[PDB]
Amino acid sequence: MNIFEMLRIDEGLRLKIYKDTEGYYTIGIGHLLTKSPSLNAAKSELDKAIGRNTNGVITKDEAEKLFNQDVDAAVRGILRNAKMKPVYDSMDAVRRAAMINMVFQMGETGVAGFTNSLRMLQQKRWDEAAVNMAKSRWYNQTPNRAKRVITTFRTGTWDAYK
Ligand SMILES: [Cl-]
Ligand SMILES: [Cl-]
Repeated sequence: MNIFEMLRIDEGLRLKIYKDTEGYYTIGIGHLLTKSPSLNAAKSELDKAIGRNTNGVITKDEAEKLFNQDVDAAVRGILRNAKMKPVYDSMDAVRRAAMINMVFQMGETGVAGFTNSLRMLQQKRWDEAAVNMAKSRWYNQTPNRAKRVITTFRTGTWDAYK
């Protein structure tokens, strides 16, 4: 297991524009197109990202291409963030992957609001962090996913994904 397989499990793959769990237009492996209610606006953001006239449909390869870029951008966002970087740098490889999944889902912005859990992770107080993270809108809205990521931080293993 690795970050790619982990996220491919959490996000799925869809080759046609769809609405995510918050109703925003998305495509591929959890790649958000736009927060606008407009389908047109989304199809336009899609064409710009792919560099062709897609008509709201992409190929698997294109999906995978967006996905690579999006994983990259997530990691780089963490590295560039003064509050996150030292957390991330303090952890083992499995737990870092859990942190990337969160940022991928919620953005740096969303993640950076778990200050208290981040400080607990940095101290390696796993069980406490796990409990604090569960007190969030994130856990309430996408509980099965949130549990999978929370167990990953808690244990340092991939068990929630097998
Ligand atoms: Cl893009
Ligand atoms: Cl869920």
